[PDB]
Amino acid sequence: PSLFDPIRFGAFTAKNRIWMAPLTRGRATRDHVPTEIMAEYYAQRASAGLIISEATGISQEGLGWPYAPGIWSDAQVEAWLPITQAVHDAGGLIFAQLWHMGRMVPSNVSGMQPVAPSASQAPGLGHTYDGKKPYDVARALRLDEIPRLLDDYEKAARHALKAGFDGVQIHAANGYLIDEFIRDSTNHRHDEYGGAVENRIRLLKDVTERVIATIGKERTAVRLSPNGEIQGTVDSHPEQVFIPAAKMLSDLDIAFLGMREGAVDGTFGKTDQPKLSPEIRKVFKPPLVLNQDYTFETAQAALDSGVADAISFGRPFIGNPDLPRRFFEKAPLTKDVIETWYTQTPKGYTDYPLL
Ligand SMILES: Cc1cc2nc3c(=O)[nH]c(=O)nc-3n(C[C@H](O)[C@H](O)[C@H](O)COP(=O)(O)O)c2cc1C
Ligand SMILES: NC(=O)c1cccnc1
Ligand SMILES: [K+]
Ligand code: NA
Repeated sequence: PSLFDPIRFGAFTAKNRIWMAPLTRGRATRDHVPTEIMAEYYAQRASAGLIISEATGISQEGLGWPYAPGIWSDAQVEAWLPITQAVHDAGGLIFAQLWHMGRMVPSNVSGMQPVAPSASQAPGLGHTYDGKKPYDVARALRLDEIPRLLDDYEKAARHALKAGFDGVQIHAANGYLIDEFIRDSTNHRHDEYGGAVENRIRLLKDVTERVIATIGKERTAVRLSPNGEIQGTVDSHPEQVFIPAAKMLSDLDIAFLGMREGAVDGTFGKTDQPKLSPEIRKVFKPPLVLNQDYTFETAQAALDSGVADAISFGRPFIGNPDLPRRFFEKAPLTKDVIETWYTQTPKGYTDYPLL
């Protein structure tokens, strides 16, 4: 397959195999309501086969990123309409990334204590509405709270359809809530959601089954990050836990699995925990979309091997609205301005020229 060849996935055909990775940009409101400028931003990049949205909070409890959007309220759904409309006018497809940040939710943002599989304090400093602050002490989510959490995911997934998204991708990477349950450095639970591999993927499983029951498998995607430590989340033997995860996901027949894979020389994830896509390819039958550090040449190499069906691009899409065109034209890629990744205005957001 050619990077430029269409791909069938779920209920859809993407126009190409050059996809937009989920990118948190912070151009929504303090109260996590999307804004008009986000529509232009996404429209510019509609040549992406699929745009995966920036991470979108499923509830205030799960949303701790300042000026990131949520999707739990009616006013949020309404504000998303112009964004999805724009994408579909430009002929493109967009999935919503559904986001529970777990232990990484700053109380300055959510207003409450963050929840996690297990009690702990995330290392580091979180972005807030008054500067960086260190993270709070999370509480271990009670077994009797999992029914609620699932309803939070259900509401969010239906709200995504109302907002005009083609479907959802469940954020289960990068050290946020689901990924904390999966990995043995963060999951120290004694009940049916911790200890054994099947217990550790149990939240992933039930949240996936609840989304599938709400909006159909053909609109339901998952993100994982099985290799390399991130935000104090790592597993001691990731092959033991992520391969069974990938097989459980494949049996549900989700629309695609996206994964960000760290590398020894990785620039958004550095690690010698090796990449598990080769082993995950063998158990995961639906489309497998690989990410992190791909060039045009390495992305097509991955397609040529069959290990990837598509590749998402992150920072390249930030400064290169029309990446696919720049690829085939052999046009230099504009470099993204790191300082403006997460500021609040149009500068370094919608002001990168197209070709
Ligand atoms: C500014 C920025 C924002 C990001 N936001 C998200 C996000 O909302 N959800 C997510 O899963 N990953 C996010 N990521 C990780 C990226 O999707 C991607 O995995 C990373 O950019 C590596 O891919 P690349 O080398 O193609 O850029 C983000 C990365 C960057 C640099
Ligand atoms: N999921 C992620 O890794 C991420 C990174 C930065 C901002 N938002 C989300
Ligand atoms: K941080
Ligand atoms: Na639309």
